[PDB]
Amino acid sequence: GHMGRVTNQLQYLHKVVMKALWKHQFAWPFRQPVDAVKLGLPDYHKIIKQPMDMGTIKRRLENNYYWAASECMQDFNTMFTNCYIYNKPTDDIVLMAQTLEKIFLQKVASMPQEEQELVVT
Ligand SMILES: Cc1noc(C)c1-c1cc(C(N)=O)c2c(c1)c1ccc(C(=O)N3C[C@@H](C)O[C@@H](C)C3)cc1n2CC1CC1
Repeated sequence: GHMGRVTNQLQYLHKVVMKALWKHQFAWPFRQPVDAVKLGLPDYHKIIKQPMDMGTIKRRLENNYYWAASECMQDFNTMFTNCYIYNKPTDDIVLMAQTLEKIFLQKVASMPQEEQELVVT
């Protein structure tokens, strides 16, 4: 019971935002879902109810899964927040998320302000 589309903001999130974040030095733990068995975190899925990662976001952008840019921005917010709330403040993963979230926020500030659907053939 869901469908997506191509908007100017969603295209910006794919072509500008995801391009800057995907290739970053600190992106590698965020490129695929948190593997709690590999990491030895048996409480992860008890605490985190909505896991999210950049690989899922990228795939969703490529397959036009989102109806609006706000849904994609929520996925980014969830991914960063999951990381901060679950982990210890002294874990380096926290600083890696902080570095990427700062880039994310700056790019969102430069996004075209009004959401419009595009005709993409
Ligand atoms: C994100 C995130 N939020 O909370 C946590 C915890 C995470 C989060 C998520 C993942 C994941 N996606 O499963 C994850 C890590 C942290 C993580 C930390 C360290 C190492 C590690 O020790 N390495 C790998 C490095 C390439 O080389 C070293 C030599 C050894 C692997 C890790 N992975 C595995 C991923 C590479 C596939």
